[PDB]
Amino acid sequence: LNPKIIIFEQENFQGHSHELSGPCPNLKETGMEKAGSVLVQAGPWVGYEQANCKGEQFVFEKGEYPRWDSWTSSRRTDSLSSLRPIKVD
Amino acid sequence: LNPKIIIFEQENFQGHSHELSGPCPNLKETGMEKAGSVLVQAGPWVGYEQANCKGEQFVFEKGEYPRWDSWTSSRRTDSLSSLRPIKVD
Repeated sequence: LNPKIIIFEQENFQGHSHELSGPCPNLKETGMEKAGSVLVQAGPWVGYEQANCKGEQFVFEKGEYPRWDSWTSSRRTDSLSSLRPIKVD
Repeated sequence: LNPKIIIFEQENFQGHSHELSGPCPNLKETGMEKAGSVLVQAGPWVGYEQANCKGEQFVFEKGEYPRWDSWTSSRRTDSLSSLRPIKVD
């Protein structure tokens, strides 16, 4: 329907924000320096460690993710370089 | 509404199968020795490397995943220990 996702550069939803409503192969194009926290208004979305949907995957469901360890439990990285709405059904 | 996913003991949908329609914290409880391939009838789902939905995530959407390199575009590991439907809306 209307997928809406917002990335804040610092944890706890602080700093500059970047909104998406569709796929983004390279988050750097939004000016995002780094992913600090995520707000999902409408999802679900799948984020990727690297650009163009590569590397570790992370699921973003409607709700809040105030810190990197809120969206990953693999303990690998807080890197988030690409995002896309997840195909429903 | 009605999630449905099937895990095959081997790739190309060969060998024993194990059907799920809801969260499963430990795939070995279905008798699955290994996740050779995956078939998603109604998704999306998210699989985890470790039990109890912990560790690296892998998104499975409606469609077919014939081999261990169809969901984890990296030969990091083949282990799949838990799965759950992804929350919609």
